[PDB]
Amino acid sequence: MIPGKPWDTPQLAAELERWKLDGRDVSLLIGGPEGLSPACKAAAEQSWSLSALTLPHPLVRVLVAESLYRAFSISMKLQLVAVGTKMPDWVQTGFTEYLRRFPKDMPFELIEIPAGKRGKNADIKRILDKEGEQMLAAAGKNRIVTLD
Amino acid sequence: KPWDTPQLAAELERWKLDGRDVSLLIGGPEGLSPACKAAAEQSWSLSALTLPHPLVRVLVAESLYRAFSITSMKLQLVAVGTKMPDWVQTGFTEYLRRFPKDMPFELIEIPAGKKNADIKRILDKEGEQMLAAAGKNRIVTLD
Repeated sequence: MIPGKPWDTPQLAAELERWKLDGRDVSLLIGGPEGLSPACKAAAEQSWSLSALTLPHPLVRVLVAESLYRAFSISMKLQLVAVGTKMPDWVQTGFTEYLRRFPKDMPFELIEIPAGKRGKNADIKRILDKEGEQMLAAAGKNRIVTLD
Repeated sequence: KPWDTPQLAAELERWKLDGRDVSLLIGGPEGLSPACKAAAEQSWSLSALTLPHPLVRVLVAESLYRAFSITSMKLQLVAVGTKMPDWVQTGFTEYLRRFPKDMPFELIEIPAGKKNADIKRILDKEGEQMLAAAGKNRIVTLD
């Protein structure tokens, strides 16, 4: 039972090197939502913990938008105002089309705010302040609800 | 305060009653600015949001591809093919079921089990197919 995140590049890249040199073939098993069968877990040479694989921040606004779509699915308008951290292409293309498929009578809109540069010794506090200025501008006089 | 379906469902009807339009604000990874937090009439926590299970095998495949990229052993990713969310790119399900052979590892998708009466659980049947695929390989599990 390996602690932490053994799939993370500093650990996995070194472990793959060892697996290649060992020469034996490797199977990495992932079950469904109910998990792996006891026989699979008993056969394992290494056991990694699924719970440590957390939700990437760019998907937060995706899950929230879906939550609101579902809630509207079962005059006031709602805006999701979110910082647009870059998500993977295999999500972004699908998410743009997902939003386009919403019914026209759904009073929901996603507004994405440009994410500030987070590079070499960037001042996070001022980056956050500038994102917040743009978020509050988009919200105008609406009721403000924060999710964090 | 926790973001979830029952609390969101109740709050949405409440929001209509005072009539004002509503903006839900999500910051960057480091959080919201002080001015955003000060302006909030209501605050929700996203702590209990988790990665959708079908994306687990996708993120693991990404990790494997990237680790191979910076380094006669064959590695197989043997994963139950849980249905993709509605917002993943069209054709991605098919891509994961027909993973390209020029990738540095193989992706074997176990069909997500589902009428017939028996005493085998769905995960018992999946587990039989997984151990068949794995054979005499070294086994790593993620669960």
